[PDB]
Amino acid sequence: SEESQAFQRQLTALIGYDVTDVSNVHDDELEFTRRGLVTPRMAEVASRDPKLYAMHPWVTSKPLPEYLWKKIANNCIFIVIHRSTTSQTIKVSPDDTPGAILQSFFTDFVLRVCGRDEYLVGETPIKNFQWVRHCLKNGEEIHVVLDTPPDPALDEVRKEVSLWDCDRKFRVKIRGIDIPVLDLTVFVEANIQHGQQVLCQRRTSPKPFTEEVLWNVWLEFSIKIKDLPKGALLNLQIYCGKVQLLYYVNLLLIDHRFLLRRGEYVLHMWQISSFNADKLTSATNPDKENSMSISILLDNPIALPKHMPNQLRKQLEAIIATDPLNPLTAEDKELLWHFRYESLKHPKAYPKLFSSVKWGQQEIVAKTYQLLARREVWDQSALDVGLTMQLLDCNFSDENVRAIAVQKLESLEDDDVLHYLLQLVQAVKFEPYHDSALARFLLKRGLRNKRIGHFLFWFLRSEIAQSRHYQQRFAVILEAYLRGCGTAMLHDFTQQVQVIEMLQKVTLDIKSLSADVSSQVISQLKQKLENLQNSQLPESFRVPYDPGLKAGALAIEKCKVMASKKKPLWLEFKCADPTALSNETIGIIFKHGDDLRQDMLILQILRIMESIWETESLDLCLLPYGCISTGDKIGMIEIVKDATTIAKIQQSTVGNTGAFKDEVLNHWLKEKSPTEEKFQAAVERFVYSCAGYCVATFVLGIGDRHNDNIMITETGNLFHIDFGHKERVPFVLTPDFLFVMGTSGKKTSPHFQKFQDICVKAYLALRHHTNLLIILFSMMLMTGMPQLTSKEDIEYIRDALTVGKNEEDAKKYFLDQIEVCRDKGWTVQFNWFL
Ligand SMILES: COc1ccc(Nc2ncc(CN3CCN(S(C)(=O)=O)CC3)cc2-c2nc(C)nc(N)n2)cn1
Repeated sequence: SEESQAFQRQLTALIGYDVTDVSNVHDDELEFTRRGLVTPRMAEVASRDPKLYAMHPWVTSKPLPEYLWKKIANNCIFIVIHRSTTSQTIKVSPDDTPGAILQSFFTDFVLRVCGRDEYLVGETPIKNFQWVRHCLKNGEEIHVVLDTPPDPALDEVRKEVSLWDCDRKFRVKIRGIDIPVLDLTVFVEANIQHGQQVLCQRRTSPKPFTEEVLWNVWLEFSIKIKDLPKGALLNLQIYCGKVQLLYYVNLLLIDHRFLLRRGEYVLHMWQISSFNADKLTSATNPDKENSMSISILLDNPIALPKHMPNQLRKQLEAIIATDPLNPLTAEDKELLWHFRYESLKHPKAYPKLFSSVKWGQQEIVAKTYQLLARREVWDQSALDVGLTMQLLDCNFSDENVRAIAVQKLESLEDDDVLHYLLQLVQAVKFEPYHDSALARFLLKRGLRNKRIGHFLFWFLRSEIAQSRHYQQRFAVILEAYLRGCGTAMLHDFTQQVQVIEMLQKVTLDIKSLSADVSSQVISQLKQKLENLQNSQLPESFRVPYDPGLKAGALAIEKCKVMASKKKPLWLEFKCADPTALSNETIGIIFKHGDDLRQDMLILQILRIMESIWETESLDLCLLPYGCISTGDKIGMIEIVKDATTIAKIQQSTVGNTGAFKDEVLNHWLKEKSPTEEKFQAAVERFVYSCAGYCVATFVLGIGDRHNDNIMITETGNLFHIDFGHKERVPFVLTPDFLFVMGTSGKKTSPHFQKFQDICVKAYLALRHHTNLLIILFSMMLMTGMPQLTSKEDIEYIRDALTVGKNEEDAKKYFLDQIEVCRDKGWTVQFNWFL
């Protein structure tokens, strides 16, 4: 109907890509994927409890850490409950279920966290609600309101010849290449591929490079048609010449219906700007009028069916015992495959084991599926995310192998999904087909949970906007999601897209008026911001990086354009919630010109490090602020309240010179403390903050930073910013940081001795997750950071995390690192000036 068509116009606007479109396809896969996702969509929409879905109790089921236990008033917490305005505080024990606390009060209505769309409902103890764990973390009082539970009717949705019996060698005709606009010899290269593994390869003869080049030649491969494994790609590449890769493109050999690929294809190609997610894509270049294209012929009803010695033991164990960046040699691979069944008893052998399979060999693949048919130990094992992630990366392309990882993901609690969601979304870039267990998993987990679903939207939306390589796929996943989240959430997303689009318009305009930063330009900002205040910016919108917060009208006076050379918008909003117990504005930086996905990744890895540290009862008070990529080169950043940079603290005392002074920071910290209890706690928070950032930035290899890119709160919380962008330094430990701790150049201190004692505990704790961090780091680089995609860059983290080396020796490596920051002093900061 037409009702279905205005709604399609709406979905398209929410995604920021026209799904129904067919200008950039060469088959029906994306359309097949839309239909195939209807079932998982509906099966989740129908089965989800409408009551718990409307209130999304953000609950964890982890042990409440040792650091938050011994910060309690004897198994009792104070919850302040609010009627109209006035309130009654109630004593409550960590085990008191929410519905039972209502009985404790009444001596149906629901509890909603004052100021937020966050509910304390369902059958979990209150110590298992993240909001509560946050209040304790930041030593604060749990304020809640007696509210009427939201109507689940708002969540309602608008109801809508066998291949193995073929011994032919694989051939492909290269008709030629056409380039609209342009002397050096050119050739086409053709690969049969599975993952990264090039199974078989063929070049053509080099011809003179002109607007059109024709070959009309058959390329016979040595691989047989029956040996082609599902997921196999034809990778066509074009070099010229000591040569250079110019354009590349890919084609699935076995399509989504299990059929061998036949007929004519006129594929549009991508240009090189090297492990890249993009280099694996089944998508062809949309830019018809500017791009190179290859023309090919396939002629081969062909569908695929659906079917020890002590030293060796030691050699095998040592192979299982290595990191995921250690290259397996031929001896290793031949050993793993032979001792296949021993290797299946060890969950950690799996990544290595399935990297030992020869996929260009039908009967070996068959044997591998028999091996998966008998995977009892894997199916029973206690889930490791690091092992699971390893099997969803680029090294694996077999749908069944990848499906054993997704299987393990099914058992993740919703809280743990949010922790890994970003990388899981990125992991979709390694799936051969648009419809996969993983896609379905994300699809349903987002549909089951309003929070996961919120972030899924922005994660996918972000990729759709700044990746031609995967927009089509993600777009199909997002449409499938939005068709299930419900009119309630669809309307939230709408307002949010409305706001960021309006803001971008203002940003683009203001950027043009500048060159440094004027003050009359700020008047033109405040001008156009008022122009939007009535028509037609919606009263209130959810904050993309913090979906609990509803932001209302702008604080126009407080809005400015930043001193940066990409002119970000410093913005502040009223909180739209009348029940909000404060008057603090919501501070958002709105930035155009940088692709923020990179900052997203680092900050997410930072949250992972936190949760890792929670398992070891540590807490290092990092500030991984909100950061959402919302469009093509636009996003928003959470402004951390009461925070100034290190550089500005120097730029104010010493002056705009550069002759830095040690004392300045401690004095700065003292001028901001009401008591000595509030100064030492502030110094204490600096002891962790700094130690947290020191460790983390060193492992990630982003430690060496300009001191204007490090900020501090007035409560002692140090934190790095702007992960967007000669002799070296590991991290940033300056004589002013060391002053706060006590040291004066070459001494020790009551706190400094604790600094190293917290750093090492932190460094070694991350080291217990070497595998996970390695795979996170690599996926970060492969899917999010194309500027640094060499093997040299990934092998940094092997050195940084000191693989193989035992604990005590690695401790000494880290202690040496701190003792390089002592040696270097200020020669780091100083050198940036010119
Ligand atoms: C990835 O892009 C960005 C951009 C900005 C930030 N954050 C900040 N960047 C710079 C500053 C320093 N700033 C200089 C300009 N002046 S001015 C006169 O133009 O208003 C304000 C202070 C601060 C931040 C920043 N970042 C966060 C996350 N919080 C806070 N409080 N501050 C992080 N990432």
